[PDB]
Amino acid sequence: NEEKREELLEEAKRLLEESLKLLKQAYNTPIEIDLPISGGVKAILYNGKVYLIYENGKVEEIEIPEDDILYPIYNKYIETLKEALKTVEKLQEELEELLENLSEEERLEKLKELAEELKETAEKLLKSIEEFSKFLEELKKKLPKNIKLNINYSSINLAKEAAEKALEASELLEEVYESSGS
Repeated sequence: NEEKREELLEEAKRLLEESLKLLKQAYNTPIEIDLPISGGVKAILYNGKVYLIYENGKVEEIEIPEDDILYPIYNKYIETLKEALKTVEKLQEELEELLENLSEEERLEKLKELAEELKETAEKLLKSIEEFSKFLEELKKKLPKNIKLNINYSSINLAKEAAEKALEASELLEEVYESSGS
């Protein structure tokens, strides 16, 4: 049955690599929003900064006051993504060290710890994603019928797929832990 455990562990490692990749891509991917009644201006959200890019090619970095409704939600999303990136990289390093390596029961405990932290991080990320998506959908509802907002959900979908892959890896690690501790 150790071969089954090996298959599950390597699948979890693969899913963790994929999760880290998708998380870095999501952090790199900016949130684009074609602002309305502005002469085809696009509001780009990148690294906690807001940029207006005009059709002619002008780009202005606009500082958003801490009081606007968008700043807190977007910053919470950014910070959750950043913290998830750090946590996932830490857990990846720990799982690699585990696979390389003392005490089988301690390794079972370590796998349980890894999976629990992975699950918590994935669920917090999904929670932040849901909050930000609800905010954006309400923002688009607060608009006239003719006026339409075209948002590029690339980063949000990347983050959601990454959180789901992390959850899958966590549940695979949990299967390993259960089938081994018993």
